[PDB]
Amino acid sequence: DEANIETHGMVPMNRLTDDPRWLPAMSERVTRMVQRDRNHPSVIIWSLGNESGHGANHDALYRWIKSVDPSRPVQYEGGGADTTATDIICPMYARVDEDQPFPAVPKWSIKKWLSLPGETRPLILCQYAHAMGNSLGGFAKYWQAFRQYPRLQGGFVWDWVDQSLIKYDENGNPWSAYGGDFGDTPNDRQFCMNGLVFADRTPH
Amino acid sequence: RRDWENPGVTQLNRLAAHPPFASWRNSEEARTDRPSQQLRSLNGEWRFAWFPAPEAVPESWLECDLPEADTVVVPSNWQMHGYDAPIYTNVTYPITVNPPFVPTENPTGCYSLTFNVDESWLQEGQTRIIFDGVNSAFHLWCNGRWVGYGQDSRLPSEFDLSAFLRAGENRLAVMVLRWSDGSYLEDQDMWRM
Amino acid sequence: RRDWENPGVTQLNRLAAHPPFASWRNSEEARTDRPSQQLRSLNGEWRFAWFPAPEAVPESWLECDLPEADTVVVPSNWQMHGYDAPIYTNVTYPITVNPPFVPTENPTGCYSLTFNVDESWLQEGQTRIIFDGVNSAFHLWCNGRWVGYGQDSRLPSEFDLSAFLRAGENRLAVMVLRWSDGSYLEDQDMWRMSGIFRDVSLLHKPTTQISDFHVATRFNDDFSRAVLEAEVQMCGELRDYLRVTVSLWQGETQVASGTAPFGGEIIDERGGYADRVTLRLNVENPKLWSAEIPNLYRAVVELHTADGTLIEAEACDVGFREVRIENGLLLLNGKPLLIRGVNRHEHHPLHGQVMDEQTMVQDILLMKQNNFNAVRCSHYPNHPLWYTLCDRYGLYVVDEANIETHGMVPMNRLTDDPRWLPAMSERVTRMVQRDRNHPSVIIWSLGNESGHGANHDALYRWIKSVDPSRPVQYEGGGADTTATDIICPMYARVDEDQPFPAVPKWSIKKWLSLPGETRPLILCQYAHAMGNSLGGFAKYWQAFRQYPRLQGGFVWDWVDQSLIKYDENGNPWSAYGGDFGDTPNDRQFCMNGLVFADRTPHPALTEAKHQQQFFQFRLSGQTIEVTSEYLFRHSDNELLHWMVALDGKPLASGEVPLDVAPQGKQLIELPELPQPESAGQLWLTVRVVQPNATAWSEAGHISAWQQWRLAENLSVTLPAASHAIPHLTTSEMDFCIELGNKRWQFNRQSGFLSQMWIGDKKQLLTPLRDQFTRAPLDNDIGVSEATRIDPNAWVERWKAAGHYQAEAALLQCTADTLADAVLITTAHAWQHQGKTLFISRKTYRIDGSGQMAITVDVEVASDTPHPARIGLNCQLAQVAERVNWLGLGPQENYPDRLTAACFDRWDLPLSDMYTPYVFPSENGLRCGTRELNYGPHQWRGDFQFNISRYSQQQLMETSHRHLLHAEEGTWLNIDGFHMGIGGDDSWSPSVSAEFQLSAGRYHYQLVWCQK
Ligand SMILES: O=[N+]([O-])c1ccc(O[C@@H]2O[C@H](CO)[C@H](O)[C@H](O)[C@H]2O)cc1
Ligand SMILES: O=[N+]([O-])c1ccc(O[C@@H]2O[C@H](CO)[C@H](O)[C@H](O)[C@H]2O)cc1
Ligand SMILES: [Mg+2]
Ligand SMILES: [Mg+2]
Ligand SMILES: [Mg+2]
Ligand SMILES: [Mg+2]
Ligand SMILES: [Mg+2]
Ligand SMILES: [Mg+2]
Ligand SMILES: [Mg+2]
Ligand code: NA
Ligand code: NA
Ligand code: NA
Ligand code: NA
Ligand code: NA
Ligand code: NA
Repeated sequence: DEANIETHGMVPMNRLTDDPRWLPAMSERVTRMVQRDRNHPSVIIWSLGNESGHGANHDALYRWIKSVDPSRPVQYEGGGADTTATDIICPMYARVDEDQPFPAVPKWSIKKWLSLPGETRPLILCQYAHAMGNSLGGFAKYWQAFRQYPRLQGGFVWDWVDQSLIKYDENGNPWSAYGGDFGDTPNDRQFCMNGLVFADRTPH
Repeated sequence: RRDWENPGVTQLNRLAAHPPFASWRNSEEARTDRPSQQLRSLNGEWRFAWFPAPEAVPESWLECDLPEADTVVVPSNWQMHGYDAPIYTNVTYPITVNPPFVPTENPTGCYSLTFNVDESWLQEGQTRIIFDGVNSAFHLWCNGRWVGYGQDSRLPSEFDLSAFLRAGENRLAVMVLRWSDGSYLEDQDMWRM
Repeated sequence: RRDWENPGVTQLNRLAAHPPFASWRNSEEARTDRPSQQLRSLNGEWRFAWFPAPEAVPESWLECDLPEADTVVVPSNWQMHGYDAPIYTNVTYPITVNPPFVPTENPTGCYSLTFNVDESWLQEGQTRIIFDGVNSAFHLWCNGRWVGYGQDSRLPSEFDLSAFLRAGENRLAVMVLRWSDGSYLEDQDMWRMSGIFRDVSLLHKPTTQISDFHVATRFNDDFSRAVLEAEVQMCGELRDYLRVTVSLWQGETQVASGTAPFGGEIIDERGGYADRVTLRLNVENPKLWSAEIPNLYRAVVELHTADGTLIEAEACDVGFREVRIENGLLLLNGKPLLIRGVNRHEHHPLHGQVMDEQTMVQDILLMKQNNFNAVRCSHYPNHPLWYTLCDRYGLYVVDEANIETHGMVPMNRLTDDPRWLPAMSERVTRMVQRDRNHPSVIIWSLGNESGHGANHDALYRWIKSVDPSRPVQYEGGGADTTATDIICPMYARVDEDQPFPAVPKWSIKKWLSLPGETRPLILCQYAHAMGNSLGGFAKYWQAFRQYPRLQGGFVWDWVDQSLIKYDENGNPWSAYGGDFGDTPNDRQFCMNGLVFADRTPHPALTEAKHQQQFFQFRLSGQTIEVTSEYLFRHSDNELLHWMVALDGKPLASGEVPLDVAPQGKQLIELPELPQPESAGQLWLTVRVVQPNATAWSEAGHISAWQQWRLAENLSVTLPAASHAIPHLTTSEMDFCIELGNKRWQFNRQSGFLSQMWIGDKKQLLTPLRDQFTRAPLDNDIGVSEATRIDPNAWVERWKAAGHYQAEAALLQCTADTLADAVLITTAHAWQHQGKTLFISRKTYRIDGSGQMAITVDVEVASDTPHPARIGLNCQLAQVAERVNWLGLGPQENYPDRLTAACFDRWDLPLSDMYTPYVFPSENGLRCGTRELNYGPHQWRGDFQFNISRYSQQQLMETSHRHLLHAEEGTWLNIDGFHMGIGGDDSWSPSVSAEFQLSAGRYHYQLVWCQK
């Protein structure tokens, strides 16, 4: 269960999440979620949101949850996937064997990440294998690694369903539309369709 | 007050959050998760008018239905009814980055509902309204009197309407802003509705 | 909007918090910290009107001066101007508890000021107004237009007035609410006041400006190298020609300097902060800051163009020091601290909560002179200057967020509520943003007495995350929760556990070792100095020096919060709770300081100075071993003085230079000394004197002392046979003894000495009778009240047992003549409700020498509460100018608070023998006395005594010192034994067993003669 906090388009990404003036608004997004959903057994992990860098507001909120509900781990991927605001190493799109050493927030091979000096946490990717169009090449490589390494405990594929929307042609027939098809601009075109299933639930 | 351009105000008069309630008055119903007579749905046909900015909404709407409004189903996203375009942007925000401000042309959906309340609900106890999801911020009035305000498009906003309703017909008016300072915290890679 | 009843709205239009700015436009003025033309004070004469509620405020006020207004000085608390009464309540809130609402009747102070603003300030840049302190919430208008709103009475609120001002005459209007939802977080034990009580200023900044800066100092392992890192942020248009230079000065020498354009390193996938830059300066062999030697450098941050044109400069004092907790010990510069601290409220008896530099400096000097090295800001961020003074004079500071919700039930009702997390967060975050560059701040605190809630844990982590350089502490919830890096209890005792449910207060020695515990322990409050108190203070210091992890504490507290009131005649007097018609109130609980409100010391201050001494001593033969407890300096401004005296008469003395390294020792051999000429006890006294004046002490200051008994030669010299033999005259009602021109009369029905004459002059106004009670101290009363008796308090146990009502019943009174003397023998019982409480058996032996030897043997029933004292008392007919005694002194001392007193011959004016505690009680005792002289009388023995113009009866019946009146004559209380005074707290019996009069049978003897 994940708080409704994402500030991906800020530069740098944690510009708001490291600003105390934004701690109140973020706090309500985390606290009101926990107060509503904490009795559901299906929720096993709380998340602080997504792609909002790593700011001190995150560490404050991670601790609040750990204090009010010790029954479930807290994870959060921003700022490099292994910061002080996460009980689980939870990268997005880290590869199985190939490192991608970006500055500041490298995305290590998952096998290598588990054993970096001093690391001991489990690793479960928050997002992996981007199912956009004809894709999922290399899927089996993740599963072979998850079964061989105890601490590689899986992941969440990106993602379930295409976000295509229906439009109708001049003859009234329906067709699947993506970014820019409503006159929207700027737009990110077909990047809104990354699912294992089509928007009507037919499988890819 | 332009509360939708102030991250220090994310709500006004909102009740505390809590787990799902239904206020059953029979324990067997609560055991079996049967419908509760104390939890009524207001889903269905509502009145709706679109405006390009909150400054364009006429004061008359607070007190009476706008003849120009249409009748539409709620819950809904107004883009899906054709009133304006949904936007698909991944990382770049759909509005200029200048927190906590938003565009002055800020699509405003004016929703209203005339509905009945039995006196039995008003003679004793508390009657609250629950909006499970309103995107992205809104003000609420009941029988022309302002009730409160809320942000966070993905959690319920609840308000005590006990002192605002009367037996019989009542009218709610909800002014929904497309953009607000809460939009700075809602930059997920998905259609912006 | 009623924003003052909505914790979700703590401000509107307020600018971000930041460290102290002055917008200098000359770098040298920034380097020297001189007044800046761009920072103006708006302090002075303002207009003011009081209203009973914001609804009563006229709209005309926004536009123009209300004719009914008065002209008053600002800063001020409007209660100190007599507009409404200040309220003294300790825990119970001063308003009904119904968060987040406040009373409809809510005193509103309407302040306004008409002032000029230069066009130069408006033609370019930003002009903001800064309110350093507004209690408790306020709205601001400028030229009739609304600007904004603010809460948190203890941090500055700032607003941009650029668009609201016009060149020339402008008018500000500030509507201040006494009560607001902020009040729920401001329930500290102090007077509840309101108003614009800190400075109001105008700051002009350029549009392109320094908006924040953080300075850090990290070191290598032996502190021989440091890196100064300064992160600087800007606001305004970024341009490639912009630059920041940070330069570091040691006095007039430039130590280091670095310049860079804006553009920080990559932070995450979206890049870095193009509006910030970090300068790193290397510093070799830095001079380190500590409270022992507060070495400071000056950091100057200049915002300028590449061509060299200055835009503005900001600056701060920098102290190179590292604070860290390692292996269970709080270290400063790698050495473990011993905190000799005190909590200090911001209080002035005439100005209320308004602070001025002179009072601050006075407090600092008294602190340092009394061997304090640290201060806790109980319980809110202080006026800005305080930190400047602590940085420069050298005091370690605990900076504490303004959050206290003591009166909630349970105490964490709001702090465990997420809806109050935002309001609490602003009180912590804005304090850190303001004060993080001050070196004197070594520990952050999350507030006080607010239980332990999840909001604390969230804020504890926030601080740890933004400022790893300082530990975080917090006492609520049991003192050792997950929101504290230090075990920091209040009033936990040294050896005695107080196992309260849920939040027990363990003995501090035991607390350190509880299963799994490893943190250091520093009491955030200990030894409650209310009234005649500080009993047992030495017990804490012996434990702090023996246990490495016991690192000291902050005494409760510095200064009494009494306020001045004026009588019919216009003369001033010290007032406490209830004296302004405030009710409910907590009476004298607002006076708990080591000093009176006017800064005169209470006798307890000396005890604190001695136990907090930085030099310890031992003696072995002719050798004195001096050990230094300084961590960083050698004793380069100290010499040792020593003196050997017999019964007060100096026989030998000298001086020796002290050269002791920090934590080192120096052995000093005393010279062999000649045998003494007469009988008696020889005493050695040593004192550490600082020959040179310092920034906080005068030349000659005594910083430490210690005494020891050396040889004693007992007197075996047979007196010398009296010239005459006293005569006994027996009558039905009296036994009279005559010797020379002296006569003594013992009444046969009372069994006491009723009169004594020297010639024809009577010496007594009241007979000499045993006394087993004392006018109750604040510690004996505790929280007991007539209206709500605490049967466990000492005074109630004594009352209930009949100690104050028991009357002497005669058992025996006989007289015998011996070869050279007359002997009177008496026996009395004191009873109550048929119970014998005490039996006093005495002999009075009057000899040819005119001396009267009194032997007293008392029995005290085992089941009665142990008595306050076992002594005699009388009202002497005459009054004399001085009191001279051979015993401990010179100041007041009690059995459990006498370590600072020295055995010597003392001589003071009679009034110095009375301690004017605001709430009167037993006072002025001196213990360990072998001889007392007053007028022609001399008493010899081994006793404790007090002497003054006030009876114990009067003291006990009088609740304010200004209402005491000198009785005829002089009341003398001479005790064989006196109970300790206690003080670990002032609400539960705190006199340690070893200071209770529980022996059952007591003996003492005195000789009364004439001199
Ligand atoms: O190439 N880029 O610059 C780039 C930048 C950001 C990207 O963000 C990625 O986009 C994905 C698109 O479906 C998902 O939203 C994912 O959560 C996000 O990390 C992906 C690529
Ligand atoms: O006896 N009580 O019920 C009682 C309750 C609360 C008490 O609080 C104590 O009061 C002191 C008085 O100066 C200080 O304010 C101290 O911070 C507080 O703990 C003290 C006694
Ligand atoms: Mg595009
Ligand atoms: Mg808002
Ligand atoms: Mg009707
Ligand atoms: Mg994203
Ligand atoms: Mg408020
Ligand atoms: Mg308190
Ligand atoms: Mg009272
Ligand atoms: Na595995
Ligand atoms: Na996508
Ligand atoms: Na110690
Ligand atoms: Na007090
Ligand atoms: Na010296
Ligand atoms: Na008294």
